[PDB]
Amino acid sequence: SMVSIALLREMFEKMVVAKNAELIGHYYDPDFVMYSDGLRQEFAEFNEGHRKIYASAISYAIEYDEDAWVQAPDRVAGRVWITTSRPGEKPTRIEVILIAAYRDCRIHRIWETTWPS
Amino acid sequence: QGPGSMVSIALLREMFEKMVVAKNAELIGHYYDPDFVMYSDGLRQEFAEFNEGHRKIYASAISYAIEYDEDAWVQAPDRVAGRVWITTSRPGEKPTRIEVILIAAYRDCRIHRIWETTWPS
Ligand code: NA
Repeated sequence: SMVSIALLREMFEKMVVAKNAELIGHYYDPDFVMYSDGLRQEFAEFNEGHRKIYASAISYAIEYDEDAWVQAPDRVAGRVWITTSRPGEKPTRIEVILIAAYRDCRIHRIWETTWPS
Repeated sequence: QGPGSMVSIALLREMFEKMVVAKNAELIGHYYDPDFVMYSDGLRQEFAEFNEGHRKIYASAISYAIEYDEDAWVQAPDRVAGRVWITTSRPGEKPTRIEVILIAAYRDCRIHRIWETTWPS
């Protein structure tokens, strides 16, 4: 496989599912910018926002549409379902189509849209 | 690998320009395979419905404009991902701008699958 897809999947497992905010600076470049559903967020705000939510009672599960992966040098696109659970609530499933571009094996840009928003 | 396997960005752009912006329904079967399926914001649509629906809308007063995020492309053999904005206008209505992130898988230079999500929905 290509390096980018493997790193993206590792980030989703070890950072997101594990809610490990100490790995944000491991997987994401200091100049990272996220574009998501009309919002633009640079590294510092992405980092602080994820530190706060990972400290909450939420939990995450992640799965992928294997048929949708696109992989190229320093780039990957995929179709991801993120299922979020909170104590006392029904889980909610969000579909994300995302493009990730890497610099020196860290995520430098993500562009994503989600359904529902 | 055939020549078309490495030019999916160019093929997708040509489809947006000559099929969508030009509203040319005769090119639907040229750019899309008969077993094409679209997934868009949770809806699945097959070729027959995609074709008939676009034949009807292209005969209407709608117009389309396309903007590309030229920094967001991913290109691999028989595959492309990108980020575009589609703005649609109708007489007497404010234009509507939709961001689309899409993945297209090709087979023999025709689109076989699209998976996309949009903002707003
Ligand atoms: Na074009």
